[PDB]
Amino acid sequence: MLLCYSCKAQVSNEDCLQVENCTQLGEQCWTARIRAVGLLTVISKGCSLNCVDDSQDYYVGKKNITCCDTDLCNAS
Repeated sequence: MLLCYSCKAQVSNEDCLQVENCTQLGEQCWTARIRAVGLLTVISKGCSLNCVDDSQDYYVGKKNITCCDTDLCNAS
């Protein structure tokens, strides 16, 4: 089992400090960054098998998802 943070629809990093362990080994974690024309910025992360090393075909524009196979890789 891999350990990664878990903060959906969050804009405050100070609050994004909830580390949770995944279900089973093999699953990968990813971090999404949302930054609109304004200043507001959200942060999301997930954990599953379906995690493309690089999301270029989709998940782009405003929200970019970055895959990673490291413990607490979605810490930042």
